[PDB]
Amino acid sequence: AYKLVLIRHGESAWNLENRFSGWYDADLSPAGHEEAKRGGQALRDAGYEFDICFTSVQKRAIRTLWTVLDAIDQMWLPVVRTWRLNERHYGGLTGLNKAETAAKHGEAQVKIWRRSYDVPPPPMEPDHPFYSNISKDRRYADLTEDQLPSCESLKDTIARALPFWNEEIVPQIKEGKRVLIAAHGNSLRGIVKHLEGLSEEAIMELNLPTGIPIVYELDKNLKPIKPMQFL
Amino acid sequence: AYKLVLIRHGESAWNLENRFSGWYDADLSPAGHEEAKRGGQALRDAGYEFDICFTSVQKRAIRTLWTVLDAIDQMWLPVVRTWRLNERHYGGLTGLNKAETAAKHGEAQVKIWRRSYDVPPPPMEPDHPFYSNISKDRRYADLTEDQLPSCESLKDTIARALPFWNEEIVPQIKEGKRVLIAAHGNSLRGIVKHLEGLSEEAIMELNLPTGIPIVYELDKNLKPIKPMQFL
Ligand SMILES: *S(=O)(=O)c1cccc(S(=O)(=O)Nc2cc(C3=CCCC3)ccc2C(=O)OC)c1
Ligand SMILES: *S(=O)(=O)c1cccc(S(=O)(=O)Nc2cc(C3=CCCC3)ccc2C(=O)OC)c1
Ligand SMILES: [Cl-]
Repeated sequence: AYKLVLIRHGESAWNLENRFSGWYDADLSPAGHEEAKRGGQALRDAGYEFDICFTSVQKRAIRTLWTVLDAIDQMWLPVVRTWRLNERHYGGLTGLNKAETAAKHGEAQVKIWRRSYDVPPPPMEPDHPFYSNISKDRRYADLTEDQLPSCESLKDTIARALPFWNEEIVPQIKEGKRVLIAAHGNSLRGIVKHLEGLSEEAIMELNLPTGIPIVYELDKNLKPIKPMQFL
Repeated sequence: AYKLVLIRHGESAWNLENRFSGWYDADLSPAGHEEAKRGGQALRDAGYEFDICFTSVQKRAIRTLWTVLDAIDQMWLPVVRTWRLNERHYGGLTGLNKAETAAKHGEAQVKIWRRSYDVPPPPMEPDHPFYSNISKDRRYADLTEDQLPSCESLKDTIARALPFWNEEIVPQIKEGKRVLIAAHGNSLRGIVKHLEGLSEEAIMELNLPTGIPIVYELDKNLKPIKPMQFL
């Protein structure tokens, strides 16, 4: 029955500095752009077609989608952007590199934050160097005070992604529309967890490849009939 | 006063081949892409901010928009695509150059089609080389038999563009959303004609520059308080 394709964007400008990006609107790096080109070419070679695309409000996912649509000659497709598909919000860690994070927060907290499904990093406070840049960005002006995160656990990220999946994407799939979702590793983890009924342990061990189309075949109940395949 | 900005795309691949494009989905030329970059930088330098963008389903306009959004750091804006902002459908002239057009159709008809507001070019028939490429493109699959043009006069083009202006663009302007329209000379002519109440001869004498932001200041009735100005 249904065919669904996911793609995770590749490397960003702040990956080049080993800095936590989260909601900071870092562009794709040159390598990340190349990855998006390769994924688009793989979809082209296999003859994939879509009817609607979903992405975040972060340019590294948007640019990945743009690159894929260019490659498959489907630049005319409707595109829907939502903050709900944004990368996980890395709170006060935003902008820090690994050494600054270890020095400021210590080895024990970092290990907990890294391995935990439901413990968030510290909040991004108003004196944070990127607070004005992110929390006062006008693209989030329509979020409620409670919807705008100061930080997110993976559980938090999944919890604000799945309402968009249920309310906006699932109805498209059930109408037979061929959906492409270009987003971020942690927002895509929420969709995979829901589709496959994966455990918290399993989803935290799932590292979706970047720039590689992830293909699902779904039955009438949107249940996968086979494991995810990589193009 | 509301601020509305229009931009017309620049040179296409088929401009360099001196071929009538119409609904053929020709990409920008490199020079047309650079034009869009300069228009984007002019908007950047003037500090322009938008809230929603409209474009056609033709990549030469979509790419112009993409380039402007990149230049002004507003890739996160919602984008709506519609066939109703497409270039005029040049019918059977699609793909021909000036000499082939004159030979097949004669100087008298060419003069009429070029200076006329309401006489369409010949229809694109099912044996036309680009018939399947345009008329059976699935991006138009939702148009009714009656809506799918085989050709368009300027009057026809304006007649299917202004319903989109009223259906989707006017409601945004009324809510105070700052609109950017990236489209084609003849579909933008429909908006200019409507806004300033120009005659058929005036709109046909008006040549909108490519790559130059065109700025309207509109009163509460969406009526221009002064004529369009170039940035
Ligand atoms: S996230 O998926 O967008 C992201 C960004 C940057 C690095 C990583 S990592 O590969 O998982 N390494 C890592 C993650 C963390 C986390 C704290 C909050 C949640 C995740 C801490 C430390 C490290 C690291 O590698 O230590 C040196 C994931
Ligand atoms: S149109 O605005 O997209 C377009 C494309 C290419 C060339 C022109 S032109 O400069 O106006 N010359 C031209 C136009 C036409 C038309 C037939 C249908 C509507 C317009 C016919 C002939 C010529 C030409 O210059 O013949 C010498 C516009
Ligand atoms: Cl877009």
